[PDB]
Order: sequence, then structure tokens, then C-alpha cells
Amino acid sequence: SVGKPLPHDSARAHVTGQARYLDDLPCPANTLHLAFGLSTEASAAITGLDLEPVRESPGVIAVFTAADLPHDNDASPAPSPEPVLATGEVHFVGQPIFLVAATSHRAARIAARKARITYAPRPAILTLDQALAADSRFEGGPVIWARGDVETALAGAAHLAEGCFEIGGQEHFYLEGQAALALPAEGGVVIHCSSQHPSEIQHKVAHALGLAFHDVRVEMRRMGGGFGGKESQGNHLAIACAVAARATGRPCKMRYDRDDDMVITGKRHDFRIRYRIGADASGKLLGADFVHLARCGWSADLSLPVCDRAMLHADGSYFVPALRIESHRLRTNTQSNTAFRGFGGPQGALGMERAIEHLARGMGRDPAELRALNFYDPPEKKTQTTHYGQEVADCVLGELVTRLQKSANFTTRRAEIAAWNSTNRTLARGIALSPVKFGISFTLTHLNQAGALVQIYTDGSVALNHGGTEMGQGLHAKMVQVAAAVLGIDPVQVRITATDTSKVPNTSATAASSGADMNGMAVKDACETLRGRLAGFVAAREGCAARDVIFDAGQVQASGKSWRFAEIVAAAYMARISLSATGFYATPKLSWDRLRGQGRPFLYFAYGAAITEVVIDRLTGENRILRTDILHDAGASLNPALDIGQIEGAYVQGAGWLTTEELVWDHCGRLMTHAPSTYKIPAFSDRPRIFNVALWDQPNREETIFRSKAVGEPPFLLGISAFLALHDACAACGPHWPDLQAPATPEAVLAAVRRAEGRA
Amino acid sequence: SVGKPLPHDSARAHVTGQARYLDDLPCPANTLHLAFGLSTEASAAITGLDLEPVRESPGVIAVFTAADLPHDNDASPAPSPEPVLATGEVHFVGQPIFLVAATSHRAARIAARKARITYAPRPAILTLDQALAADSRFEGGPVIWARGDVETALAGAAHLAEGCFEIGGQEHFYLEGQAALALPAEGGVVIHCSSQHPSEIQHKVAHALGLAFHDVRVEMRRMGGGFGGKESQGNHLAIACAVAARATGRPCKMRYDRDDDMVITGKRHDFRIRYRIGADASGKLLGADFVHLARCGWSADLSLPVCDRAMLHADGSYFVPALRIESHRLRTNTQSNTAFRGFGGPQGALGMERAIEHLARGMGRDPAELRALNFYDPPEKKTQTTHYGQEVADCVLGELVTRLQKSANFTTRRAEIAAWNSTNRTLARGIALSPVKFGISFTLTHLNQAGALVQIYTDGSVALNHGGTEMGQGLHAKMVQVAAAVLGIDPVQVRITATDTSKVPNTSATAASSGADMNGMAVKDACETLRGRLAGFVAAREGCAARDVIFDAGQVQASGKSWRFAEIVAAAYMARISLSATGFYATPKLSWDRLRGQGRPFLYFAYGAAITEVVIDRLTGENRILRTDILHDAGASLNPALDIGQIEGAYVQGAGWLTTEELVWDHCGRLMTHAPSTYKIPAFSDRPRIFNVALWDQPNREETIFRSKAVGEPPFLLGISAFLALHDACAACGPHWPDLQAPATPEAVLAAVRRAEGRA
Ligand SMILES: Nc1nc2c(c(=O)[nH]1)N[C@H]1C(S)=C(S)[C@@H](COP(=O)(O)O)O[C@H]1N2
Ligand SMILES: Nc1nc2c(c(=O)[nH]1)N[C@H]1C(S)=C(S)[C@@H](COP(=O)(O)O)O[C@H]1N2
Ligand SMILES: O=c1nc2[nH][nH]cc-2c(=O)[nH]1
Ligand SMILES: O=c1nc2[nH][nH]cc-2c(=O)[nH]1
Ligand SMILES: [Ca+2]
Ligand SMILES: [Ca+2]
Repeated sequence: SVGKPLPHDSARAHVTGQARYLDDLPCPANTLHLAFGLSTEASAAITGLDLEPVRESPGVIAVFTAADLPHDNDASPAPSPEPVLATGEVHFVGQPIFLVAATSHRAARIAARKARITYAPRPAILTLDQALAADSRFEGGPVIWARGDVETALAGAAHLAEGCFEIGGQEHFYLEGQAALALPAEGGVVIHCSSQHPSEIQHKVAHALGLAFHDVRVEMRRMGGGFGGKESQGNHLAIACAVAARATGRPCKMRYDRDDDMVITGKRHDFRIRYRIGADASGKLLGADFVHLARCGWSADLSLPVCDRAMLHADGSYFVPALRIESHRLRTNTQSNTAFRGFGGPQGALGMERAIEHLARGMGRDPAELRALNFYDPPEKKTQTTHYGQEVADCVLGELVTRLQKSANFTTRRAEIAAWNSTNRTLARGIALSPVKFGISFTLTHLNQAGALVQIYTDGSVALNHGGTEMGQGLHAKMVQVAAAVLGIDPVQVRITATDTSKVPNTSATAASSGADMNGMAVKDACETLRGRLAGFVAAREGCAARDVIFDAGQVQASGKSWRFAEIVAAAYMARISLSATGFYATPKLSWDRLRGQGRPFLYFAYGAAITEVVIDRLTGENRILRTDILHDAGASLNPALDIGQIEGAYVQGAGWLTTEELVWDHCGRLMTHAPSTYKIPAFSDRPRIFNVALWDQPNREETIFRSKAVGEPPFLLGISAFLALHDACAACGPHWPDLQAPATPEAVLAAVRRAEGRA
Repeated sequence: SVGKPLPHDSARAHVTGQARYLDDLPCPANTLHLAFGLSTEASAAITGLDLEPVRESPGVIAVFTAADLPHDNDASPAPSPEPVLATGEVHFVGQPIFLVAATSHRAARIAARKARITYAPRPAILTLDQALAADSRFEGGPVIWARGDVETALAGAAHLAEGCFEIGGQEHFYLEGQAALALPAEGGVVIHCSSQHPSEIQHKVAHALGLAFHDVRVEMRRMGGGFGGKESQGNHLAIACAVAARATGRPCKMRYDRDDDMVITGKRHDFRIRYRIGADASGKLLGADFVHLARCGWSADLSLPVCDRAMLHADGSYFVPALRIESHRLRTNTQSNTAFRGFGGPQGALGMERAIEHLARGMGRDPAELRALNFYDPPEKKTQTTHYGQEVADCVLGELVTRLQKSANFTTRRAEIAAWNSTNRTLARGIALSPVKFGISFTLTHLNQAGALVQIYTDGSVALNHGGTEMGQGLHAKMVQVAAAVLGIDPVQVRITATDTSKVPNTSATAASSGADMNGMAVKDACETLRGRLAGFVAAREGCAARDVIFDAGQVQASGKSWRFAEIVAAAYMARISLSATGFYATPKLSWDRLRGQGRPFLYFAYGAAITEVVIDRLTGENRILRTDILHDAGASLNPALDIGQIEGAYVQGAGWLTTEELVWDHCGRLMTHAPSTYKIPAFSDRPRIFNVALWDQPNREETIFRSKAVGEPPFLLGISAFLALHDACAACGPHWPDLQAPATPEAVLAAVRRAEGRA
């Protein structure tokens, strides 16, 4: 079943509005609703906290403060704490300071605004330089990795390019907002939330309430979008909900209004990247030296892994004999940044990407050959390594880009464009090609495990359950498909159930594009046990050997006789053979050392390429993507439709990141862009007018679920091509380095134009 | 932990009203409430059905009729159907005809009464003779089993007794009544209910909705008692709930008001038992021939297995060279009878016990030696068999009864009584010893399976889950105990979860006193798995063998180091070892054939004995139990507290059965006793004033979880001593056979008195 383009498991339900998300679930009439009241300072001591106006507000029932917290007060996904309710001082504008449970969402919102709070302000750190200045950082100092000796390499280099440039963050904007609900259930709680990580929600709620893990059960059936935004900031909602619940005696739900959501949660780490890169006379890179300043926010969240991944991707798609990264994870008084599709990767990649382009302009070379010339070697003595020392044995980049350029009519188009430009004085088109190599697996190694539990009922139908969470990316269907493929029956007999830490325990968050790779195995593992039992039984019964019992298309065949799967199961039931099983999986071959920067942190890499073409307006910088062509490698895809879709969506999101998406804070730290009316994701019409997406269809070298390949994050990096192209257009307008910053808003583009035009 | 007298798992919650049973669960404001409208005819064709008044009644939302059922209309636990709504005709007073769904339980009841129905009455069959007469029956004819040649045997017997007697049914009176709730959950349903058989609730709900099983989940956390009454009559409530909820789009609950419950559900099968038994001059049984007429009601329900079980126990505790049974299972237009603690066994045993008393009286012998003399032989060439040919290899009655007689001062007490009676002309005391042997395992062999799913979280706590359902009998403690023992940690670390068919599938109803025998094994089975993975891991890590890793008391020990179980678990999680496992178990050695009456239908036999002392008043029949002494064999008890408890309570209920519980139908077939005000269970004061219960402590010969023994049903048979003792007091008043019938209400006793007295 694996391999066919079947629709998402809740397609119909989405499309008629029966699919329920969290705020849709029915709940008792006495359910309360909650809202945080937030700090209005970027950095201060809290000096007075009068809440009387709060308690007195209509419909309100309980109000909460760090002191009311019965046990832990900490939602951080990492060993250093992050209070859920402020403990004496605040650190960014948005930080929740107390919590309100009233008889209605509005009510709670309204009350949250009546507090009388006095602060003793303090100097605030809002910018990388400020941070740098004040040595405000995480991990007691920057992280440095080095392979070879760069300064040597670069001092003696025929060509060179130094450059510095800004990469702005990005707000997830998941259509369904953060949200959760908790229901006291004799002794313990049951939380429903919209999170990518129920096993953690469990852990944090448990600690928040002083309960052993077994007294807390998180169920989560679907999220309306997550993109990393829900890898951890689901914690504050769950904690508050469980805590209000334990106190008031009653169910408590909490959902952030959009404005709150954007102000409180984190975003993608914005980066400043400073690079020197250099090459040979023939164009082979000689070395690249990089410094990453990354804006993490006021607490650790997942900065640690994120910045590790960006370093880990600083080689972009190329082999480089010497390469250095110095990675500062700067602490600042603003939203605590966190995961976002790509998890650092795009930042590191775009780093190398910008440079190599700068390099190419420098030597009047065509960027594309320059790249193509430095891709890692194809597979099949001594294989090349990355700067962290992992052999790259499966890079099909050379082949693929070639194939893409042909199919995209790359060369010819390039000319048509030059011409067209030369005849225009107000508009310029530009086009670029960018590649992608992304590694698969958590860099924090022991997260790479998954479990599934499978049940077959006497009427032959099946209930599948696994650790992943469906956030729109088709995970469940793939897992259904794998299961139906391994048991030999039609998918229709397989039903998916909601994710539930009481059914599969100790899960990792659904992330690192590892949802399907791993859960897939786990389910397969369960289904294999089950199938095993069936064959054993059939065999003894029909005298003969298990391995000749065949399950296919809903039918079982043995010794010339054949029966319907149901008929087999019923009979195993009568025979008393267990029809239930768990299954589990752990990614092999991984080992690496973060501090040393050496090892094999990944199983295999994902690749792909994209050629985008755009036009810009020389007067105002207005601009847009006319056409894009992608060719991306999803292994032996488990579901081509489902994959094409992630590819298309990711691309858009990726581009979105480098074009109109822009975060802005005011001089006092306030988030100015905190609502769709001022934070602008790709709207329907920004879709490329011609959008060709196709897949490289080749098995994965490594032994993954049906030789497929993760496909959720990788494709997000194809967005770079858009930025690259945007920059090709500026370059066409003058002979200077456009030095286009990201995000490329029109103001930004217009600025690049002028530089290149030499008008300042 | 196994072996300690620990409290029930939910004792704190029982005692402060926090434990929630089904009607306590909170549910959405829009939930609807249901009630059936019932037939008022014992047997007729439904000719007209005006429901208009119903739809018109206040708060009503939907009304249903067989025609409205969307798919199956059948709630029977057996191959022949039993409609949930009546189809054209009715067969007893109480049979549900249509179904109302209103915005409140009262509203529903009230509307249920407004229908205008016209019937076309038919002759009804209400008594055994009638049915016998009309050849009204199930299984197309009686069932006969014969071992040896009885006629021959009897004909040539030094001693003989023929007698015939009635045994009455019994209403469960579970303190929480039948009840269920169904929640549409996108495409499928979730049922909560109060039932001993969630996997079946699943089956029937599914079939009624037209859904594969996998779209139906039943969760059942605890029942307020079941005693058999919830082995199958949970079905109608669940089907109706689900059906109403498919149609109205909203959650529907249904619980039966007492009066309804007693009129609609079934009761223990009342019996008429005819016998001839005969012996040697020395007292050894020669043969015994038995006829069982059994009133099953309008529909199959579980008559089939029940009646098999009575045949199965017609040998009571005695070896009998020849013995025959003809068992009629007669259909009648009354409540469809069903399971009840003992499931036929008591009726069968009572049968033999009456007869051997009759024989004893006939030969001027003391019943007690008569019995003592014919018990099966102890264990340790050719071992005796039962009349179904199953060797009885573990009968310790001899040893046990002896011990009981002595500890209870039997003989001296017998004398004290004779004297006392001789000085008394209005009161008479009676005393009697009665033994029990009870087979353990469903007689419908493939039912004897169970499964469990266990989880260990990274803080070391543990979530246990198995297929059995808690109904007051202590199953979840015993299961927690086994788990804690096998894993080597303190029980506090293990929490039980609600029975849930999406977690352990395809379960048998919890019954046959086999809840723990089996789930215990399965739970051991998963724990052993998990403890296996842990040892493996410690082994590898500390180099050494797994069999030397030791879990005890919450601590793990190997090569001279030790750590806390939780430290092991966390370490395993980081090593990426699955901490989840299912478990399964199927009882071995069983094989037997219903039709022939031959086989091993049981793993082992439960035994015990009870001596009861009573007084009756020769004027009105009033009477009461003064003192009871029991010695019962629970194997190596999994929890002596919990086991003494089942013995106590069961004794009471058993006596209850043969003394004040009495069912009564009027000429039209209407149940006259349908409420506690007229059906009378033992009340506090009818407890024996001196009530000594003690356990026989010997490991089971068979390999049962910790060598323990089922103790749910067997001990109910100890009630028979109460009846036998009431009969001894009658006997004490005259030289004639009292012919005491059951139930021995005071009317009944007085009647016996007079027979004995020759006063008619
Ligand atoms: N439609 C949709 N796709 C998505 C997301 C989402 O929230 N919605 N989250 C992304 C992120 S951050 C990851 S890490 C992958 C997860 O895919 P996977 O489960 O198979 O690993 O989904 C990507 N694709
Ligand atoms: N307190 C209590 N004890 C009880 C019952 C009950 O509803 N409540 N049901 C009886 C019946 S019919 C059976 S079959 C056993 C179940 O014992 P087991 O589950 O451990 O097999 O409960 C016996 N004892
Ligand atoms: O290496 C990681 N990659 C991720 N992608 N999305 C979430 C991720 C995470 O925790 N770690
Ligand atoms: O043999 C059985 N004995 C039972 N006791 N309680 C329920 C039973 C059943 O289904 N079968
Ligand atoms: Ca966010
Ligand atoms: Ca009943």
C-alpha cells in the first residue's frame, strides 16, 4: 500500500468540518477558561502586584501567581528552568506573570488586563551587539568547531570573499493556536492538547502537580499545524491548565488568542552570519570560515540543539577541506526562540549559500557551475567527509541538479532573461538554482526511538496506534499504509487512533523529520510480530511452513487453500492466539560528540534542488515569484502525493521566510508585529505561477522503512533559491554587490538595488 | 507483594465518595437521556403503535422503534438473536418496545409511559410444566449425560431416596444499576458502561451501528457490583445508547431505574430438580439419577453454558459410580435468565446435596458421615473421575472438613442442640455441614484467554492494564500486586487503568471466577518481558549475566553494585530500550465435549466447607442464622484479606438465595417482586452472629499464578449449609420428611414444619 498516492487520513473530515481540533471538543458545562496576564517590561524586578481588580472582574474564579504553584514552576524543554509564572522579575515583554481562570475565554482575557503592577526596570538586552557587548549568552561561551586550518587555507587563496549579513526570524503562524485542556480524573489528570510532544507534556504536568508520571495521561489526536512551534511551547498551556484544575476542582481549558500567541511563544532563531570563503583557481573551495550570532531569547528552550544543527549545516551542499564555525548563542530579552521546520539547518545552509554566491560573483563565475563543481562526490578508496567527519556516501546532487537544469530549461531561460533585462529599465527578472543536503535524525541521539501498539479485532479490522503526532503532514496515512502493507490487507481495515502516552510510552517529540522514518519501523515491527503469529498458526494448522503462508490483498494463502484474512483471525482467536502487539525502533549507526564536533550524528542525508525565477520593481522593490521548478529526493517515497505536498508547502514556507515574513521589535522590546495584519505569510497569490515539483525516485542506501526518506524539513530549504534569485535580479541592476539582506522585503530589495546601482 | 493482605485499590476513593461510577462521570450539557417503553403483555403480536403522545411529551428529542434501528437489532450473547427493540411481537412483560431520548432522565421515563399500544394477545407459557407440556424449549430437546448404568445400580440398592424439589431464581441486586453512555467520536463511537464484558459491548455496538470493530472503543473503569448480571445484559443499554447517539448527533446516556432494571434484566435460573439416589449397606453411593428442569425465559441468553455447568456439578462433592442427568432448558415468557455467581453450579450442587441428605435421613444415618464417606479420595493406580470423566486429583475435602468440624466444635455442638431442642416446644435449632467442589474455567473453552499491556515511564512509575473488569472483587489489587512482585518494586509505583478495549483486545467477559487466574498470568507475562529487557541492559552494561541481575524491593543489584529501579529505568530509556510490553495467557490442559459429556472442561477444583447453625420458630416460620464457620481453599491466596472478603460476602449471598430472596410472578406473567421493598436481600442484621471464616493454605497443584486459586464463585456454594441447616431444624420437629423447598422463606419453613409434624 506503501507507495500509492492515497489521501490524508482525515481528508473528508477536514473538508466537511467534522475533524475536531482541541477547542472543538465537547466539555462539561463547568469547564473554566484561562488567560495569562503579561509583563509589560523587557527587563525588570516586579515590585508590586495588586490583583484585586482581577479577582473582582466578572466571571472570574481563581487567579494564580508563582506562589500559588503547588510544585515545580518550569516549562523549559531543557535542564535550565523557565518559569511558567514569573518569579519576582520578568525578562521580556510577554512573559506571563499570573494566571486567570474565569467562566469564559473573554472573561478571562478581559481580567487579564486589569492588574496593577509596579516594576523596577533594568537595562535590557535587545540586540545581538548588546548581547555580545554584555556577554549575555548561553552555554558559558561560544561553541567552536574546526576541521583543517582555515586561516592558512584562506591566506593563500586565489579567490576570496568576505561578507556579513542578517537573517531574520519567522513566526510559525500555525492556523490552530496553542491550546490545551485538563480534566481532573480521580487522583490524576488527563490532558488533551495541541502539541507535538505529549510525552513531555506529561512530564511537565506531572512535575507541576507533584504526581508520578503514571497519574497523567496526554491524548492528542491532531494539531492544526505545528512546524516546530509546538515542540515545546505546548508546556505552559498544559501546566496552567493542570494547575488551575487541581485547585478549582474543575476541568480547565486554555487557548491563546492570536495576539497573545505571537507575543508569548517563540520564533525561529534570527541569525547574523559573518563569513570568509575561499577557493582555488579552478574553483574548488579551499576553506570557509563562519561566525554565527544567534538570537535566542530570554531562556534556553531548544537553542542548544538548534544552533548545533546550523553549525552542522554550515557546509551547505559542498565538500570543504577546511571549515570553521564559531557559534554564539546570545541571550536577550525577547521571546525565547525555539524550533521551526529546519531547526537551525536553513540558517546554517543559507550561510554557506550566500557565501558561495558572493564568491562566485567575485570571480565573475556562474554560480551554478561553481556549486556544481563543489558538490560532494557521488557514491561508489576514501570517501569525503563533512567537517564533522561523517562520510557522505549518498550524495546524488550532481546527477539531480543536472536533471533539474535540463527539465527546467535552465540555460536557455537564463539567456532569455539577460536579453529581457537589457531591454527594461524599471523591472528586472532574476533566476537562481539552489541545492539542499539535510541530515536525518535528532542530534540529541537518544531521542531517535519510537513505539507503536497494534490490535487486531475478531472481525478482522485493525486499530493502529503509534508515538507520532499528526500535524497535517500525512504521518498517520503513511503509518496506516505501512501497516496495511505489512499485514497484507487493504488499508480500509486499518483505523488510526489518537496519540496517547498511555498507549505508547516515552516518546520523542514528533520532529526532526523523524516522524515517519521511525514510527514506520515501529509499526512495521508490530505488524511483523502479529503476522508472525498468524503464519505460525496457519502453518501448524495446515501442516507446513510459516514462511509459505501468504498474506496479500486481504487474503491468506497456504497449501493451495485460501481464506479471507478475517477468517484467519477469527480462527486464531478461537485458537487463543494473542492478537495484540507492541513494536519499537531505534535508529542504528549513530554516535557523535557535540563538544568535539565529530561523529555520525545522522543516518543519511536528504537532497533536492530548486530553480526559482522572480522579478523585481526597480523603483519600489515590489516583487514576486513567477516560476519555480523542484526536483527533490524522498527516497522510495511512502506516498508520492503526500510527499509532493510537503515539498510544495515547505517551499512556499521557505520562501515566505526570506521575503515578506518580518519580525520587528520596538526600542523597548515590544513585539510590534504580533498579528496577521502586520506579520505577512505567503498569501494565495504569492504562489509561484508555474510550480513544477517532481521527485527523484531512488531507494535510500540505508535501511529505512521501505527505503523511503524523511521529507518534512529538507524541502523547506529549497526556499533559498528564491532569495538567491531575488538577489540575481538586484545584481542585474548595477555592477556592485547588492548585499541583499534577509528577509528580502521590498524595502530590503529596493535597498539592494540601490547598492548595486551604486546610488548609495 | 503477592500474599500480603492489602486493601482494595480504590478503598480511599470508595470511602470519601470520590470514586466515580458511570452516572457520576461529567458529560456535555447536551447529553441526552434514555428509557425504553415496555410491553405489558407476556406474549402477543403488536398490532398498533401510536407514539405520537410520546414525541409530544416534554423534553423529548427522538423516539425509536425497531424500524428505526439502522442495522442489527440483536443483543444476545448467543448465536440466536434477541432483539433490542421488539419486532412485531413481545414475549415477556418488560420487553422493550421502543426507545425515548429526552433532555433528562425523568423526562424520558415519563414519556416512556405515554404510548398507545394495541396487542393481539396469545396464550403465554409461564411455568415449567406449561413449557414442559408445550414442548417449549431451547436446544431442540433435553441434554442427557450418563456414566455407568444407573437403573441397574438403583434397582439393586440397599438404600434409596426419591425426591423432587424446587429451587428459586435470584435477582442480582447490584447496588449500581445497568448503565451506559456513548459519545460519537468522529466516525465512530466511544462507549463508557457498567459491564463485565466490554469486548462484547464492542461487538454488539459495532454491529448495531454498522461499523467495523475498530471504530468502537469501550472503556470501563469499575462497576458497582455485577455478580453475573453484567455478563451480558449490558448489551441493550449500550446498543440503545449508541444508536440514539448516531441519530441525534449527541452523547446519549442510559441508566435503568431500579424498578425497570428488575423487570427487564434476567435473574438466576430457577430450577426444579427430581432425583433418585441409592447406596450400599455401608453407605457408599451406588448411583444417582437426576432431572433438571430449568426456566430460562424467552430467549437463549447464557442458558446453554449455565445449564451445562449445573450438569457439570451434579455430583456435588461425591464420587458416584453411576450417575445420569437429563437437563431440560425450558423457554417461558419471562425475563431471560442469565449468569449469576455460580453460573448453574449451585443449582447443580444443591441438587446432589438435597438428595444425599434425603438419603441420609432415610437410613437413619448422620448426613455428615454419609458425606464424609463419599467424598472423592485424596490425592497420591487409577484416580477417580467425575461423571464427565475428569480425574479429580486434588480433592482435600476429607482433611479439610475434619479440620473444620473440630475447630467448630461440631459434635459437642450437635449434642448441645439436641438437648436444647428437647426442652423447647416453640423454637428449634438446627445445624448442618456442607461441602463444596467447584471447577474453574469457562466451559466454553476458547474463552479462557486474557491479555495485559504494561508501561514503565522514565521516572520509574508504572501503568498497568489488563482485560479484567473490577466489580468489587479486588481484581485490580491482585493485579497490581502480581505486577509489583514480578517487577521487584513496591506496589505504590504501579497504577491501574480503566479496562479499555483499545488497549487489550478480544477479551472474555470477566467471569467464571477466572479474572485473576488468567489476567494475573498475562500480567506476569508482560512484566517478565519488561524485567527481561531491563536485566539484559544492566547485564551488558556491567558485563555479566542477566540471570544475576536482581530486582527486589525497589532496588536493582548486579556485580556488587546497586541502584534504584528508577535509575535503572532512566538509563535504559537513554540506551533506547523499549519500556512497553503486552502479555497474554491461555489456560492449558482443557478439552471436553458438551454433547457427549466427556472431557477435561476444568483446570482444577476449588474446595471448602461450611457449618451453619440456625433457629426457627415453630409457630410462624421466622428464623435466622446464629452462627457459621467456614474453611475455604483459596490455594496460595494472592491476598487473604481480599479472599476472606469474597468468602464472607459470598456466603451471605448464597444463604440470601436460599432464605429470603424470592421471585414472584402473577397470573399475567407480571413480575410482582420488582424492587427492594418487595425482593429482600440479606440486611445487616441477617449476618451470622458468629461468623468465623478461615482459609486452607495450600498451593495449587496446577500452575496458576502464584499457585493461588479462584475464589469468586466457589464460596457462594457454601450457602447451602444454611438451607441444609434450616432443614435440620424442621426435621427436629417430627419424624416426617419435611420436604423443605427453596427458598426457605418463613412461610416455606413453616410449611416444612408441619409436614414434619404430620399436621398435613
Ligand atoms: N502540514 C504540516 N507539515 C509539516 C508540519 C506541520 O506543522 N504541518 N511540521 C514540520 C516539522 S517541524 C517536522 S520536524 C515534520 C515532521 O514530519 P514527520 O513526522 O514525518 O517527521 O513536519 C513538517 N511538516
Ligand atoms: N464484590 C463483588 N464480588 C464478586 C462479583 C461482584 O460483582 N462484586 N461478581 C461474582 C462473579 S459472577 C464472578 S464470575 C467473580 C469474578 O472473579 P474474578 O473476576 O476474579 O474471576 O466475581 C464474583 N465476586
Ligand atoms: O535535530 C532536531 N531537528 C528538529 N526538527 N524539528 C524539531 C527538531 C529537534 O528537536 N531536533
Ligand atoms: O462457565 C462459566 N462460568 C461463569 N461464571 N460467571 C460467568 C461465567 C461464564 O461465562 N461461564
Ligand atoms: Ca510561535
Ligand atoms: Ca439482574
